[PDB]
Amino acid sequence: NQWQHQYFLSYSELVANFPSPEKVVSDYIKHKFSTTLPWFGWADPDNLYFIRFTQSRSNNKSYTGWDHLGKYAIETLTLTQAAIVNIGSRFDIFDEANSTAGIYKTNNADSFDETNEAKMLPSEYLYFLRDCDFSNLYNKALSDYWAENYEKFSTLLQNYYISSAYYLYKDSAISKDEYEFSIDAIFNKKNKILRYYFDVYGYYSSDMFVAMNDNKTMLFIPGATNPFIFADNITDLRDKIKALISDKNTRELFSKHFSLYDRQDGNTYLGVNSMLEQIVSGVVDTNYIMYSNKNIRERNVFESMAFSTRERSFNDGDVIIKSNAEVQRDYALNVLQTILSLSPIFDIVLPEVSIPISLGITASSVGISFDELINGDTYEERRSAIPGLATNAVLLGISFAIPFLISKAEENKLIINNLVGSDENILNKNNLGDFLEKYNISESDIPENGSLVINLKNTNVPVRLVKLNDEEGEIVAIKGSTLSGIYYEVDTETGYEILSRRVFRTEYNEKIYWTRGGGLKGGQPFNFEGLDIPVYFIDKPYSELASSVELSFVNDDSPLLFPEMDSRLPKPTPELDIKYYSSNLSSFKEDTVILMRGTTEEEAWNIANYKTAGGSNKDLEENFIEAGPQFNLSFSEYTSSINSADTASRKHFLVIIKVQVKYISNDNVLYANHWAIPDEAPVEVLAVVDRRFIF
Repeated sequence: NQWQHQYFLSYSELVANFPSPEKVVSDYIKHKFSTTLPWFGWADPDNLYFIRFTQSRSNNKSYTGWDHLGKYAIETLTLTQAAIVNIGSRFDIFDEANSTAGIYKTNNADSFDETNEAKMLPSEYLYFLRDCDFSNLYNKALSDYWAENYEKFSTLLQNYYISSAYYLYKDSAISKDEYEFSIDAIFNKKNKILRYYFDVYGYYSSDMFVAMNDNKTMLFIPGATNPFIFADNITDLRDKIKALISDKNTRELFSKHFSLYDRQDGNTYLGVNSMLEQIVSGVVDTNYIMYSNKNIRERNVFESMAFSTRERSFNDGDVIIKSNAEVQRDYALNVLQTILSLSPIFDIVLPEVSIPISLGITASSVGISFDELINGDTYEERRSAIPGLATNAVLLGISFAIPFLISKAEENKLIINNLVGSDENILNKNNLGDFLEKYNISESDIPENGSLVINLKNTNVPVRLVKLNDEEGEIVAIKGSTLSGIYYEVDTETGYEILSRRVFRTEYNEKIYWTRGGGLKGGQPFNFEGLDIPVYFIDKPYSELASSVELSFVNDDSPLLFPEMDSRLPKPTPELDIKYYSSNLSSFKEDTVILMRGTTEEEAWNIANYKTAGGSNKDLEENFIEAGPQFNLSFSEYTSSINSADTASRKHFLVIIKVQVKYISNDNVLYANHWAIPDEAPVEVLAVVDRRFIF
């Protein structure tokens, strides 16, 4: 079979290539020690230790003028760790820190003095840290990672759904009605099924979703023992949920499916965790579950689950870099919570292959847990060996967990790349004849301007045969992606999507066209030209542009909004002006503000066509209150940040809007330059840019 093996390989390649904050900060410090500050180039920030003491003693021979005893040492961190935990907070005056702290070439020493000192003043290091923005650094890392692996993640998620459903049906854990419901619920061709984001009091889950019809209701929740939970209707589901999160441990595990921001309470409105405690307590009606019921506009639910998980990684990362004081040990793992939840429930089997359960990643009813990796005594040896953990909990995930999981993932991927291959596609110059003879088909059976479906003998996996219009009628086998108009060639023996080799489906004048080279401009479904948008164009990356500066090659990013925003585009309303117009709302209730947002293809089309913030047809309401949360009212969130806009629009679409202030709501203090707006609210769609870069 081995289809399993290709799945695990991709899963491993995802975790292996994920940005570890420790590694990113280390490299950046070496970059600035190589260029901006060459006199420190000798310094390895992962084997030099910033140490803070209570006891101080004069020394005419040291670099600080002081020596210290280890017995009286309060904190012990690597230069990388120190930069991550905003060590500058520990000192009101920098030049004073040299009296109580120092940089040393070891962590274990009775006496910390000139013989183990390092020729760097804490003050120098702190003044260096002030000039650095590690949050922006990790953001650029996450943007590059997603640019490279977004489709890998989406496709893997789709195949995880399929495989878990099939395995459960074979074990007799779900009905065929339930299996049919689950599979049909992806694209919803017959529209016989309703799909909603899973929300709680207007706080939306990153990876969960709900699909229900008058017949049955299902909730998909990744990483649980049973990914899909069925119920006769919405209310039996609500009661099942309340019973499951009746456990404090299980309740926190379920909350791990929400952004760190949404999980914490706000100034005026509450957060997720507290709301769930009150639900089990009974204060909450229990109808507050699925309270917003935001409709899912995209065709494949995994496209939506992917972008939300993507935006959550960005935000969880922003928090983890900014605020890490007095936090839980699992904090930093949230970026990977969703990805690691894709461990296959089916067995795999291979030699010396580390499996999440052998790595402290156990399965539960509401997702995955790390308690064995964090507090389990199995790894307490490794954990105790690492410094800084005793006083900064977050490091458990940064300095121990993330690198451990990534290293074991690399081991796995190297093993499997030896064992298994990636490409077994149709060349047409050979194997085409043998293949068709296997499947009793012929060119006449493959319709021109059409597609032909097959089930593979090995796995019984669907496959699409087509003739290419650009490559001289060459025949290829492909499969649907999570993206509209995008198919991937497949391994003829297993049916696994080959993400490198892609094909584009286009419709025009009742004629279908397939292309390997690039999409055809003017696709009938999502054709924006016909709409009234004033500014619509395809963004061109640095390779198309003739600047030919350093890294001229890059084809995933554009200078559209950075450093200088494009002239063809409207400038965004500054954040302070928006906070003013909202606080003194009486005067500017009807005044307008310009916002940016990174959205999908279908979201931007629904916005420009229906002229609503969230792509909704429904009439808004009467009285136009827009004063906080309201039953069965859904919101989409925009931004004033050029940075966040560029980051969220890369490899996707940008949407700019004019909106009246009477609708925007900003509930949370930390999430700056961002605003929530009802979906049914009206807007003036000013611009739309395609940053898919498909030449």
